[PDB]
Amino acid sequence: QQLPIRAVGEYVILVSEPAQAGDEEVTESGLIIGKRVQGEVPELCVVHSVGPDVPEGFCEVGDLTSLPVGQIRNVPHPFVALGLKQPKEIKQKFVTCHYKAIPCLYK
Amino acid sequence: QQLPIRAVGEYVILVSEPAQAGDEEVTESGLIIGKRVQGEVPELCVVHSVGPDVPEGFCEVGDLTSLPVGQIRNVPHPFVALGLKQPKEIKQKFVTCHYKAIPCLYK
Amino acid sequence: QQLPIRAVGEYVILVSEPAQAGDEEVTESGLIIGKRVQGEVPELCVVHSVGPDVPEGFCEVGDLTSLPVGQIRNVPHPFVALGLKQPKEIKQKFVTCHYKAIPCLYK
Amino acid sequence: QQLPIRAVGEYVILVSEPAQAGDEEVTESGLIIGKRVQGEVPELCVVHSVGPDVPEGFCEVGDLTSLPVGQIRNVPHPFVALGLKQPKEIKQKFVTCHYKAIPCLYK
Amino acid sequence: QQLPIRAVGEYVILVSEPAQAGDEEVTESGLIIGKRVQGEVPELCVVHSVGPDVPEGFCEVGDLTSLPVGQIRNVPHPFVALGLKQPKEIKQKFVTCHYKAIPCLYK
Amino acid sequence: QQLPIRAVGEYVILVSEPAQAGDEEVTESGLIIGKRVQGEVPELCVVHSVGPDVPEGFCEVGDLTSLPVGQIRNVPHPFVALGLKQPKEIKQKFVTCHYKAIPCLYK
Amino acid sequence: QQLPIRAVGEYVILVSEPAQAGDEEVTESGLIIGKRVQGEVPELCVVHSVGPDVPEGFCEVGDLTSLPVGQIRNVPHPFVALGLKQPKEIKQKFVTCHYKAIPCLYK
Ligand SMILES: [K+]
Ligand SMILES: [K+]
Ligand SMILES: [K+]
Ligand SMILES: [K+]
Ligand SMILES: [K+]
Ligand SMILES: [K+]
Ligand SMILES: [K+]
Ligand SMILES: [K+]
Ligand SMILES: [K+]
Ligand SMILES: [K+]
Ligand SMILES: [K+]
Repeated sequence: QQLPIRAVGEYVILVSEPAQAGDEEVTESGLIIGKRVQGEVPELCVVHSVGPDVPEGFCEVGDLTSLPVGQIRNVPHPFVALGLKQPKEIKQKFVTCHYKAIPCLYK
Repeated sequence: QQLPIRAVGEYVILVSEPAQAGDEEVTESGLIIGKRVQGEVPELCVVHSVGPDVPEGFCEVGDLTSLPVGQIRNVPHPFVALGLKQPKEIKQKFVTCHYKAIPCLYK
Repeated sequence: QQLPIRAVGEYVILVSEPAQAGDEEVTESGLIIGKRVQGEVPELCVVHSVGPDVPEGFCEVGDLTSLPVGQIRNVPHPFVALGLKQPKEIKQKFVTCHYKAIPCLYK
Repeated sequence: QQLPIRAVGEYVILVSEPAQAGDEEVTESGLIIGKRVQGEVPELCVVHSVGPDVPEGFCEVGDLTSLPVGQIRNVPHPFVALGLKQPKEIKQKFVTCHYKAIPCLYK
Repeated sequence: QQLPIRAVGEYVILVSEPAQAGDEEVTESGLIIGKRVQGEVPELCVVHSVGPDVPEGFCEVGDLTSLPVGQIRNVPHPFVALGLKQPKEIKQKFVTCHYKAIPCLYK
Repeated sequence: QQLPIRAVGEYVILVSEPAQAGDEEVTESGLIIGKRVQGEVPELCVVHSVGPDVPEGFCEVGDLTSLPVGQIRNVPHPFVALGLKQPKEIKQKFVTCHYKAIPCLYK
Repeated sequence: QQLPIRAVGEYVILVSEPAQAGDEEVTESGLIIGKRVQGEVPELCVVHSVGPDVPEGFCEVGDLTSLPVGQIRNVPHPFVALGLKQPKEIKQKFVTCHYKAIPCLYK
């Protein structure tokens, strides 16, 4: 899992899971969805890196958790950052958030 | 009573109670309910897990409490998270909130 | 006076008084009252339980005080919470608020 | 002057003075006055009780001061609170505010 | 300069200067001036009293400074406060502000 | 360079530079510029005085820096303040800001 | 890689990378882009200078990172600042941000 990307300070870098609840487009088509609603949607992620300032024993790499879309921020894939590839050809999605935004671990 | 899901930091994971306020829908039908009102509605829940940073002796697993819908956030059922179940066939509702949002225990 | 409900942390649980100044029904009928105004209305209450984190010697059970409606939050009666009574058949009204919202005691 | 009402925490209970800005009613009748303006009007008050958490030597009972209407909150007269008298037949007006809202003393 | 009015806590009481920026009335008449603009106008004042909680050596009585109208608050003249004169016959204007709002001294 | 004006507390007094990037008025005439945009524009300034509470070794008088217009506040020239000159005959523009608003020095 | 510009306090000065997200001009022409969206766009940068108050071992000069456009602020190029060149003939873009806004390093 280790690529050239590390979390600093009190941040934590996670990697989004391939499957998320969105495979239930049960909602009527052509509806306008507000930003609050979109921000509440949970995102299943796996801890990839923990900032050196996150309190010791907070979580561990490999741990699975859930964060609302609105609490996390997308981080450019290290290859795109290191100018090797194009965003489109990257499947893995890295996101970040402050450790205090993490409420649980499916551990 | 426990499942593979634990609270971290200062968070607390509760499990919502079967019966709640919703029963009295004897209100006039077709009225638009604001978000503040909806956020006010209390939710009866039972403590399932207490984050390691919640001050010692704050509460105990099994304790029943009440939180406004607006103070808690829904957490994906560990089963759905661990990819075995579809949220639809899940009855137990897990929610989370910061410990400072808990004002009382029905003990 | 003590029912099976206790305040936790820095919260305080009070019990509203039977009579409130809501006897001044001398307001012109059919007027729309704003939320700020409604939130300003005082509520006479009696301390029923003090959270363990409220500084020692802050107040005592039985003490009468006044809080603006907007500063307190209604708490489900322990009977309703413990699924023994129906809300409608409950007279006592329990409310909660952070101790820092309490400015005085009528003692 | 001292009735059964005491200030707690960092609050201070004052008693409004009989004469206030309410005399200069030279302002054009029929004008709608905003809430900011109304909140700016000073209110002359006398310290009646100082919360035990207000820093020692901050002020003394009997001290006269001035607070903007928007910084203070009306407190029910102890007799109305103690259900001994009615609001209409009460002359003394008690108000409260946090000690940090007090900028001066007319001493 | 010293009348019966003292600053408490971290506040500072100043006395506004006779001539201010306003003299430059060369702008177009009948223009509606916003509140942000008005709040930015500087006010030349002289320190009259320093609260006991303002850090030692912050400033001295007699010191001249400048504060934006929006940062200071008018304080009733002690003669009006002590009920001897109607504000109209008062020329000295006292104002207050927190010490952290003071950026400089003209000395 | 030292005029009779000193910074107090955590403030810093700077003097604006004669030239700023406003020597690029190629912008289409008659356009309405928002406040956010205007507040963004950098201002080149030279440190004239450092408040006694600004941490030691933060910066030095004479140091050149850049601050967004929206982060600084204009300060009346000591000559206008000391009633020695009308504003119009003053070229030097003194400004102030909190030290935490300063991100760099061109030294 | 160092010119005459240094970061002070808790700030960090970075230098933007030549290639950025702007390469995918696939966005339908003539669409108005909101400010939130624009502020979210990541900007790849290289640490050029770390303020003396940024905690030791936070990052190192030369380190590559990613920051949302809305978190960073453009800093005038030292030569424009030192009145040695024109902004138009300057290629290198310097930006600044508080260290707490940095979530990762591509190390
Ligand atoms: K849509
Ligand atoms: K909305
Ligand atoms: K509805
Ligand atoms: K009504
Ligand atoms: K009116
Ligand atoms: K006007
Ligand atoms: K406006
Ligand atoms: K214009
Ligand atoms: K706008
Ligand atoms: K556009
Ligand atoms: K919008």
